[PDB]
Amino acid sequence: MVTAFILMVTAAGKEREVMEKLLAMPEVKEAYVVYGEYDLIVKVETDTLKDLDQFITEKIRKMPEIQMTSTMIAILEHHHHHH
Amino acid sequence: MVTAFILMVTAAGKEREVMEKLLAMPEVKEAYVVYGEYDLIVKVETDTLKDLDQFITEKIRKMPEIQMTSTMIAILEHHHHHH
Ligand SMILES: [K+]
Ligand SMILES: [K+]
Repeated sequence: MVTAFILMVTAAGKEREVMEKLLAMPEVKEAYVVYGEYDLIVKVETDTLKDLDQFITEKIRKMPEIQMTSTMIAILEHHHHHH
Repeated sequence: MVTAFILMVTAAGKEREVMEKLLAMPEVKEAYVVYGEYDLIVKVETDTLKDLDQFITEKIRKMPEIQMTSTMIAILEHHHHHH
């Protein structure tokens, strides 16, 4: 599984809008509007790296309200070499 | 209760050592080794902001392996209207 924590800057006044639009997506497990250097921190989980890159490409990158991002990934695979 | 995510830059090779020392702390609820702008992400809950401030500037300094932190205070999250 791949977990991504994405820090985001949004357009002014669109923080909650972005938070809820993201939470309506199945891949988004948690989301927080925050006070700090960024406006939100969002937790995403996908089965594969391919799934995460597709999620970012079709969802995140096509939401004009999201203006800046910083992505962090944790890959948790207990059998990465089991093929 | 205050909820926050502390993003950390750590010296290389000390992530898990620090992660385990962090997870053992009562304030620390979740910790993840990650790849990206930061090396470690930790979710903390404290009674007050003053407590969070002391954790960030005093407790974290007990681990010099942690070189930089940026903290995001949650002001809205996924339990809004959903609790
Ligand atoms: K969701
Ligand atoms: K703990």
